[PDB]
Amino acid sequence: RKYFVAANWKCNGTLESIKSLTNSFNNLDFDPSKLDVVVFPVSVHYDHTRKLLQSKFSTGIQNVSKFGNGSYTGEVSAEIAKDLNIEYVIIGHFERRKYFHETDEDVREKLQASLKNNLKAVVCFGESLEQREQNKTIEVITKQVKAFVDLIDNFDNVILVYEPLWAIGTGKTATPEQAQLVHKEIRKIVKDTCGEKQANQIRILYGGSVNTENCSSLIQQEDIDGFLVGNASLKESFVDIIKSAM
Amino acid sequence: RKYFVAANWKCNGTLESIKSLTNSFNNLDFDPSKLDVVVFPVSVHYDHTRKLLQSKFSTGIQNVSKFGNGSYTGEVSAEIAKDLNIEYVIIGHFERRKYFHETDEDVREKLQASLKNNLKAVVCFGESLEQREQNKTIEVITKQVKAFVDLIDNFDNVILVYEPLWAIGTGKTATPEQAQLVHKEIRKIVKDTCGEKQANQIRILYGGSVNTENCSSLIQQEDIDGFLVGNASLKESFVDIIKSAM
Repeated sequence: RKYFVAANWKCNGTLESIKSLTNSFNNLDFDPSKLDVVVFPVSVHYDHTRKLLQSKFSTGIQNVSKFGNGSYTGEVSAEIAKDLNIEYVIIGHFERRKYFHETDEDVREKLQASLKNNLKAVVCFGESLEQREQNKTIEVITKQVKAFVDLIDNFDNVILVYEPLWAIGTGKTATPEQAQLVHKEIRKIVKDTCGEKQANQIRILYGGSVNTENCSSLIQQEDIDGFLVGNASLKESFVDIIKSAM
Repeated sequence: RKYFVAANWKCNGTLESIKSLTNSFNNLDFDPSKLDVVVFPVSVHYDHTRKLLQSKFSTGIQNVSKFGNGSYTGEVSAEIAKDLNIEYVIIGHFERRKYFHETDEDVREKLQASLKNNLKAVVCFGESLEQREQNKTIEVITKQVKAFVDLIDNFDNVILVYEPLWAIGTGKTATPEQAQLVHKEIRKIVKDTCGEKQANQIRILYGGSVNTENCSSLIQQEDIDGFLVGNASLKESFVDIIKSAM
């Protein structure tokens, strides 16, 4: 399957810092028909970023509404995103589940809205440190995936992201062994509930303190198809992470 | 006085599990001149642990011999510990008094040997459930402390640990009120036998099923200066217990 590398800039950037960063990104020579590279800038930065980035790079937004067009002040609907030809959306990111009270119900409704409007979605899930120490990792992960897996119709348009909460922006990356185990179990869940062909074509990425030093060993794992990169994507060295996947 | 938090790994660990654990511990940003944090790995794990742990963490061993260098197969003398620059030693832990037949006499001789070799010691004592139900708590505790208190010359180098036997690894922690009462009586014993200045500078920790949920309320007590943590110290969440003391 095609490897996938996503840059989640989260809530960072200025018009100038983005110009400098996109410049470095554009210098990397890579074939978009062999590797997917998506950049997710802040909403108000979308037009600026899409313009500066070369067409080989795909772009998207960090969140989308579970509602349609209407009286929902502050939200961006899937219909609006499609009108702008925004290709991807991130759904269920830990930070939205944590600081904001997004639940599995919100995740499934947002995915349904996205697929309905032909948007490609990057869906995140993962267990907290407390759940891991209680050995509930697989139980929690299974519940989270089952909350929306039946909605997936085209397995090339939905990308799964295993995000252990304890590894997000902390510097404590999951070891290749740890991640591989979880990814293998996730694909088995998909295989058994959706089908083997489907399971083998869906990308399952790892997210959580991925950097230029550990990316190579992680992507080498049989069931890790790429990554969702946070803080490391705000640096010019991010290009080396992309290189590890080509 | 400076709070003190001790991680007693007891008889647990593998080279790999220690690498993962020390990694999480190293991520906690804390000032060692404001808080003492000591880790006690198994003897054969000492070098490995000392190397992996950052210098902000102090280390020690779980037991020391009451004899000096010589024909005592299986023992580690205080002289040997000092040669290795091992900073702390635990003395009189319930498990050594119980499974092994260490008595108050052994506790005092081991402390004398430790202080003689400039080692800092964490001395444990506490009453059994049977003694508590007979209302002999203070009587038993007083006898145990009096067995070695005259040997203390530097009150910053000896740390006392009130370990109610019924609270060790059982999950039944002493309530803040219970512990506070006992700690207050212990400090009064020291005050009256050694002096007020001495009594006010010596750390008296509580040990017995301390976890991330109850640590805050315990450390808040006026005479509880920290803890000796067992099972909860084998988990990455141990960092939250350290946080409660900073």
